[PDB]
Amino acid sequence: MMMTGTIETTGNISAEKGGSIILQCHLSSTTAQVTQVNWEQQDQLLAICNADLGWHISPSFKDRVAPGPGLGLTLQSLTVNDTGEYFCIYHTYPDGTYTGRIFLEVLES
Repeated sequence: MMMTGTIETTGNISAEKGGSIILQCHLSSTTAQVTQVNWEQQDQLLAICNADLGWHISPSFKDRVAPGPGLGLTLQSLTVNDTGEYFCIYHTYPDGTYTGRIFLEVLES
């Protein structure tokens, strides 16, 4: 029997400019305690949450990235430039780190 689990997501996204959308992950098939969540792109931290810090998001992203719902994020004022891979990284005890991936496509149409 598996002691560890898997990380599920809100799907790969097709969106239009100017819209808002929710990104979210969740653990499954493990009882591990989530101690931290990081939302990232390749070498960029968009948001972090843990008991000590609460939510922190860089002031450079404050108009684009909002915390929640839950351990997820809400992206605002989507642009074509937002297109790419987003990662939710969960630190957990005792299992360790799980990483989920969401691909976002933002279109002109």
